[PDB]
Amino acid sequence: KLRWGIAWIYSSSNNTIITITDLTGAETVARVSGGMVVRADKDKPSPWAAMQAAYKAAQLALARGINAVHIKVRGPGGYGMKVPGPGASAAIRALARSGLVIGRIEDVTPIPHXTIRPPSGRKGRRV
RNA sequence: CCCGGGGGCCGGGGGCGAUACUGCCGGGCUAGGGGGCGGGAGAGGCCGCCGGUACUCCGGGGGUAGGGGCGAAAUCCGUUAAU
Ligand SMILES: [Mg+2]
Ligand SMILES: [Mg+2]
Ligand SMILES: [Mg+2]
Repeated sequence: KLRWGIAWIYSSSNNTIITITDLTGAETVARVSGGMVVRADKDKPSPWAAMQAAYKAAQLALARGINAVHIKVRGPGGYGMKVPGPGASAAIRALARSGLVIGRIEDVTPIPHXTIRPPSGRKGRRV
């Protein structure tokens, strides 16, 4: 039998965070961040960091019962970057190799339907 | 240079003529303008009510120990449970 769940990915430009939950999302089976499996701060948003963090979390997911999951990839949406960072693709690649059965893949980046004033003033982030 | 004569010295007033244009008075028009009627267009304004995601914070549940940020860090947030 297949027990289903959700692989939530947070792929910003500074890290990557993979929490695996049940279908309702109320219960977390595994959660690994990039810095949790990476030697230094500079290597957190690397795809290599995601690929280790992806396989490390999914290994716990299989050990704790979960055997098939969907993937919901996201970036920091709204007043930030509206697409997943440079580690989300590597994260899902290690997910497929981990033995999990893959369901649907969705982008759930929170899109503002207008917005709020974002940082960095008005001249820009180099002036 | 002096003498003689004509003109001008840009104007004022008088009389007699013309009425093309301007002016005034009278009559009449609709071409400029304004006032209308009809169906539509418009982030035009003021007021009232409602919504959409996003965000931040607060309360509770899951789960450990990182998160955040950078060129790289650090400050900072986090073991009174964070992301
Ligand atoms: Mg500034
Ligand atoms: Mg003379
Ligand atoms: Mg004289």
